[PDB]
Amino acid sequence: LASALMQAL
Ligand SMILES: *C(=O)c1ccc(-c2ccc(C(=O)OCC)cn2)nc1
Ligand SMILES: *NNC(=O)c1ccc(-c2ccc(C(N)=O)cn2)nc1
Ligand SMILES: Cc1ccc(C)cc1
Ligand SMILES: Cc1cccc(C)c1
Ligand SMILES: Cc1cccc(C)c1
Ligand SMILES: Cc1ccccc1C
Repeated sequence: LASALMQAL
């Protein structure tokens, strides 16, 4: 999950 969001950065 964290990665799914952090892809933005
Ligand atoms: C959420 O974006 C998220 C959570 C966890 C993972 C993930 C990817 C790969 C592994 C892995 O290779 O585990 C080997 C023990 C674990 N967790 N991706 C995305
Ligand atoms: N928000 N994330 C990024 O902007 C981002 C772009 C690209 C990468 C990355 C990481 C690792 C590799 C590699 N070939 O091992 C390539 N590109 N990380 C973050
Ligand atoms: C965990 C996280 C991912 C993306 C942004 C833009 C901020 C925090
Ligand atoms: C969406 C996404 C983020 C990070 C890494 C992978 C393979 C996919
Ligand atoms: C998918 C991803 C982007 C930026 C930083 C991290 C740790 C993960
Ligand atoms: C599985 C994974 C997730 C996020 C960043 C790098 C890697 C190897």
